[PDB]
Amino acid sequence: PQITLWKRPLVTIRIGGQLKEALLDTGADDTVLEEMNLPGKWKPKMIGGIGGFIKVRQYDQIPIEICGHKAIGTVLVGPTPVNIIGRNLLTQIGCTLNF
Amino acid sequence: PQITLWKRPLVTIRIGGQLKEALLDTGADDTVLEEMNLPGKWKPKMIGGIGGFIKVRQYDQIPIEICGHKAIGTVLVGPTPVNIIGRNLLTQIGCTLNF
Ligand SMILES: CC(=O)N[C@@H](C)C(=O)N[C@@H](Cc1ccccc1)[C@H](O)CN(Cc1cccs1)S(=O)(=O)c1cc(F)c(F)cc1F
Repeated sequence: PQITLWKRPLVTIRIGGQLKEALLDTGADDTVLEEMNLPGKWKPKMIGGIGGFIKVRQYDQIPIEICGHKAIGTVLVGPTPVNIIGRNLLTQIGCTLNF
Repeated sequence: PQITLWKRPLVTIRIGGQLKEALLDTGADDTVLEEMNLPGKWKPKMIGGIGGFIKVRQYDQIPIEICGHKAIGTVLVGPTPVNIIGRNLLTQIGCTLNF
């Protein structure tokens, strides 16, 4: 689709079999989801935002369907204020900015 | 133009007399600029994201040019690590997400 920006670009995603709402976030390097359970191995990591740094759990090679488009990649889980889909997966689904 | 997301979507902006690089950020409701001593009235605000909150100064009806496209709106000035062009200005320059 073409998505305008008068409203937050929120979409439904499917991950670990569960539906969630997430924000398409071109200003995020990485995909960060609010606290949740995901299967398999993870590694501790840190990421920075506007307010400083947080600790996250890094899950690699995770399938997520974003607005009907398949991606498989890194998902960080931690204290983000909202679920965000970052550039690592936005690239996978062929998302660009246009004006 | 079309901007892919392999790298951060940094573009040149102009505000006041200054040229800066700024992120075209669909995850940002509002535009946040690195500390600069702009003229005119402002009001204090707190804005939050990953890591917590920072204190900013809200300036209204500030002209800004983004990739040669004229815009005018609210800018939040404070100790952000990156200049962020948020949806309040992205809509004005006709920016969409496409996939
Ligand atoms: C390094 C990185 O990619 N960090 C991501 C997770 C990130 O926090 N991205 C921010 C933009 C940013 C990038 C690098 C450094 C600092 C910030 C989001 O795209 C926009 N953010 C919003 C977020 C949504 C989900 C997590 S942070 S916000 O916190 O920066 C933000 C909050 C406001 F209240 C505001 F008015 C404007 C904003 F841009």
